[PDB]
Amino acid sequence: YPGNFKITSHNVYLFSRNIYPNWGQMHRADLIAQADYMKNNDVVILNEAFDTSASHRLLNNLREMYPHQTPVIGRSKHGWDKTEGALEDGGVAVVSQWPIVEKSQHIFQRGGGADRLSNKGFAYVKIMKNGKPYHIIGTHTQADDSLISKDTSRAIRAEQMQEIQTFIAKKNIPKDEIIFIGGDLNVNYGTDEYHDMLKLLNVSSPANFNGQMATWDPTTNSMLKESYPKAAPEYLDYIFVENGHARPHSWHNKVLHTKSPQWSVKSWFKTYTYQDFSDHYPVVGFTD
Repeated sequence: YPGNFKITSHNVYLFSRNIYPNWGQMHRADLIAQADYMKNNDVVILNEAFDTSASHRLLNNLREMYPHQTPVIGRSKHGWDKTEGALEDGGVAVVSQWPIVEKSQHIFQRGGGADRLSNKGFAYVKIMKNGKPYHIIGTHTQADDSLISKDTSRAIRAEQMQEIQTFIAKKNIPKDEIIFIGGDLNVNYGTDEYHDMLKLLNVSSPANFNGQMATWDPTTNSMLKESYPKAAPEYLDYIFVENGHARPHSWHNKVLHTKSPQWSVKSWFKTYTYQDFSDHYPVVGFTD
């Protein structure tokens, strides 16, 4: 204990097809669920599963491997043990090959810019694996927005990180049980804000961490080459172990740069062809 526990987190970039109809959402819901990186996990955390149909499709495709699932947060009170804490849901779901004995959602109380149009938050699950409990918080926090200052987006993320810690404190989870916190934290590795995030979530950097990677990379990602070709690569997606609770000897993160099969979309008269599952790369968290 925790043993050979493995979590993959992927911000899958499934925006509303009503607003962004031509980004391959329905097809990528198949490609992602068929990909090797989605196999052999204990738990999978999804982010940006916003589009109603594509997200339903993806979660459905994932049922074979991961039958125990939460709803996407911020849709309604249905399918949750508890709800606490907008054109759109929060885009976060958690799926498991292991039974879920508790699941609740918490919608963030602060938000800024375009993020105010979505019920962003976090999902909490308690799963049982072979007689042993595992606690997983999946989340997707406030982004930097052109129309809000970086001080403002930093403050909002700091408040949202506190929402997570307040929930964990209130939960009174036994210290001999492990808590994971993962998803797109929207804090770039190795910055002052990264330092502070460690304190606010009460976590440490995974072992032998390689930050030279980028989980959001316009220099390599075919979808970002189109939309943000000039932006600097960032490292934004993490899976952490909480420090006040049980820990493995070794906890690691690895960014997976795997390309998807080629896929194409049309907009007006023109064909656009891509080879990525999402604009973010998936991250795998594992004990050594």
